[PDB]
Order: sequence, then C-alpha cells, then structure tokens
Amino acid sequence: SHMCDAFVGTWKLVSSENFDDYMKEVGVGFATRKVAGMAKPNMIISVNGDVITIKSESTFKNTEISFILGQEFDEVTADDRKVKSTITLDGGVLVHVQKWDGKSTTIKRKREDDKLVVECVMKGVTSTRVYERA
Ligand SMILES: CC(C)(C)c1cc(C(C)(C)C)c(O)c([C@@](O)(C(=O)O)C(F)(F)F)c1
Repeated sequence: SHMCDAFVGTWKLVSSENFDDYMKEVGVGFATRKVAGMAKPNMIISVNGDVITIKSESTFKNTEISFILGQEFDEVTADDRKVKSTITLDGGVLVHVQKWDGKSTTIKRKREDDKLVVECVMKGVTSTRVYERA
C-alpha cells in the first residue's frame, strides 16, 4: 500500500528530447515516428489495491496497461509491438522492461521535484520526456 502515491494523478507532457532517435532504435517506422513524435500525451496513473493502471491519451493513440509489480504481462504498444512487460519499483523508480523478438527496452518513471520524468532507453539511445501535473 501507498507504494506509488507520488505517481498517482494526471500528467501532461511538457518537453521531449531524443524521442525520434529512441523510436528509430526501437524499430518504429517513419510514419508512426512522425505522428507519435507530434503527440502531446497525458499520462494518467492510478492505483487500486495491488493493481496499478497507466493510461496514455493523445491524438495518436489512447492506451492503457494494468499490472501488479513484478508480475509479467503481455502488452501491445502504441507502435503495435507485441511485447512481454514487467514493471517493478526500484528505489522509488518505476522500471518497465519490454521484451520482444530478442530485443529489450526499458522505460523508467520517476518523480523529480514537481515533475514526472520518463527515461526511455534502447541500447545506447536515451530519450527524456518530462511531464507536469495537468
Ligand atoms: C504517447 C506516445 C504514443 C507518443 C508514446 C509512444 C511510445 C512508443 C511509440 C511505443 C515508443 C512511447 O514509448 C511513449 C512513452 O514512452 C513516452 O511519453 O515516453 C510513454 F509510454 F511513457 F508514454 C509514448
């Protein structure tokens, strides 16, 4: 209980760096990269018991995942990858690993001051996405 209290809420993207390059490294195709890179998503995080729900809403796609920390699940990503995901809490950071086709990417979400900072890593390429409360 109260594991993720500081994450809960509705968040809006305010800045992005290197997202196109992250998407290229993941394998996202040109048209999706252009449209997704234009998106200004909200991220809506809630908790009910042990179940965490993360919704992403934008003009490109509306997605939702629900999960229990440490318990793998199957996810279809906004770029239509079918991945096996596990999300854990590591020293206060939500760490989301996605595995598919022998590849792996990690998305970290952390609270820093009044922001929720999202760091996406695919091999050597990192993208930093900053969200603020809506
Ligand atoms: C909202 C949207 C559709 C542009 C989006 C698309 C992707 C891809 C395409 C699967 C790489 C993605 O990874 C993320 C995200 O990582 C971010 O904001 O960085 C997440 F998940 F935190 F919302 C957002």
